[PDB]
Amino acid sequence: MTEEVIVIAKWDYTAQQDQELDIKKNERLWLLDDSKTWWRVRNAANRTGYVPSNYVERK
Repeated sequence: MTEEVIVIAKWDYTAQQDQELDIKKNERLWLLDDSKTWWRVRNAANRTGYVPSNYVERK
């Protein structure tokens, strides 16, 4: 079973692909995998995708 990581974005980031999800400056995202350069995340909209949101801090 994969472990989920709870983090909060500090700056707005735009998805680099159509399968990824856009985030905001103060938007909380649900990470699924941070081992890869690209991180998989989930949103309150029930959508999930891989976004290398380097502009996010763990909390």
